[PDB]
Amino acid sequence: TLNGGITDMLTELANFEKNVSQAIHKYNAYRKAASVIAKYPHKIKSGAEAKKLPGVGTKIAEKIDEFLATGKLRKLEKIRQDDTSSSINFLTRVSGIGPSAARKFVDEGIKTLEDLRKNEDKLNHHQRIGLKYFGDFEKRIPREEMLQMQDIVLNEVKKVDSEYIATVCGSFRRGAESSGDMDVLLTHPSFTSESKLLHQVVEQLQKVHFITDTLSKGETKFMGVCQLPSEYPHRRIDIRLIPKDQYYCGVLYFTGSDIFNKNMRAHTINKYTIRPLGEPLPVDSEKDIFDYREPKDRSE
DNA sequence: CCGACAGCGCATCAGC
DNA sequence: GCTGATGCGC
DNA sequence: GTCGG
Ligand SMILES: Nc1ncnc2c1ncn2[C@H]1C[C@H](O)[C@@H](COP(=O)(O)OP(=O)(O)OP(=O)(O)O)O1
Ligand SMILES: [Mg+2]
Ligand code: NA
Ligand code: NA
Repeated sequence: TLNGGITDMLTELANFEKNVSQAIHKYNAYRKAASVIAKYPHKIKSGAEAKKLPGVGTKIAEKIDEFLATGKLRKLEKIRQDDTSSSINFLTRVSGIGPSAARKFVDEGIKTLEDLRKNEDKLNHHQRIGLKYFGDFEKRIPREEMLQMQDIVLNEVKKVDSEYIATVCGSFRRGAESSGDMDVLLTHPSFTSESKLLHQVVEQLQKVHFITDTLSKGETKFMGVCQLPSEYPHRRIDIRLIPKDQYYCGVLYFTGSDIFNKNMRAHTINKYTIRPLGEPLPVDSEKDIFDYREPKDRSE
């Protein structure tokens, strides 16, 4: 776009730090810089101009100058042609394979999806599912499909027990036209702070063949795979069982957005409770914590 | 100069 | 067998 | 990598 070349450069640098160098803080640093630049409504003419923005320091300013003068970045060019770094970076696209597993695989010659297929015994359950739905997991989910997925979830949950309260949060609740996955928050009157509710819900969704695979499952959090009945790509779905008195704080947090949660927290609010500067305050709705904006306007 | 940068649920490893 | 650390995703 | 004590 205006600075798409710069933001793509920073994003690519971010991924290298995360996946190859294992520098999570430098990763977030590049992303923060890429984020502020993407929102900047001017054609950047120099690194000095960008350095005025928060999150952009000397090193990135120098990289921008090189980019604006050459149209590329020498360091990135070398990284792209490097077999080891590129293979490590690519393997991290598989769900369940992080920087550690990726580096470990590449060390022993395993560099591609094909290599992963003929090495199945070297992969855990999560990684196998990640390999199986590699393409599907990188697909976006249209809102129309999300609506259909929501129809099934709310219907089956209410069938298990009409006392349940389920809310699909994330970008979908914010009214987005597409979503990366489905985040479902679940609660029940019999479950308050420190009081098999999640299991029965998961089982029912597996019974109607909505949930197809399981990445992780515990007493409060489920991570798995689902698919609409036909063809349809397999989708990532998370289900969290949350106490009733911590439910709406969770709804607020998991609704987002990222910038909104950060802004609302600064102006203590965490995913669980809200406390004065102290003991958790009684919250029975999203409006309550606001009193101490509709999801469609929660971008920042 | 130098520490913070989100924190936690679950799976699986490291070690006793 | 167990506890704690680590990896991972979010 | 950037920010700020
Ligand atoms: N780093 C974070 N800080 C605060 N809240 C976060 C963070 N990461 C995720 N969340 C919360 C806000 C999001 O709405 C909620 C769901 O995470 P996400 O699924 O990443 O939101 P999204 O659903 O808007 O992304 P997408 O549309 O790509 O799935 O989790
Ligand atoms: Mg989401
Ligand atoms: Na700056
Ligand atoms: Na991964």
